[PDB]
Amino acid sequence: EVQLVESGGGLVQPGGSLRLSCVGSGRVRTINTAGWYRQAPGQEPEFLARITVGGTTSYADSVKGRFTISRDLAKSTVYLQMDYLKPEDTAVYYCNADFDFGSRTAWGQGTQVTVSS
Ligand SMILES: CCOP(=S)(OCC)Oc1cnc2ccccc2n1
Repeated sequence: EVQLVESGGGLVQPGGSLRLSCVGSGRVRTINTAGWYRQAPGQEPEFLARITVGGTTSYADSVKGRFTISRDLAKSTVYLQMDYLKPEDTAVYYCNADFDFGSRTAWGQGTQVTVSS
């Protein structure tokens, strides 16, 4: 059993920046990969980034050069550094973790990011 808790969203102006946290608890030593997803109003959830235990990162075209995913194994936390923020980045951001040799998956509760004014 792995649980994920998110924090760090909020309201920011276009051009601002935010860091989102994804704190994992439970059998975190079985986690294989972690990823960040977002769900815009009225849209399917969308893959954003992915990171392995070793630190290899993968990104979608929509956030390449603007968002950064990292992980701190000492704290069981995965971060999403959201920079160069556009109004189109307004969404609920979700983190996930694949564990037990990628057989199971856990999701965070989501955190709202609003880019306005
Ligand atoms: C949401 C938290 O994700 P992370 S930092 O994994 C990102 C891939 O979880 C952890 C934490 N400790 C670990 C120790 C050994 C092996 C894997 C671990 N994964």
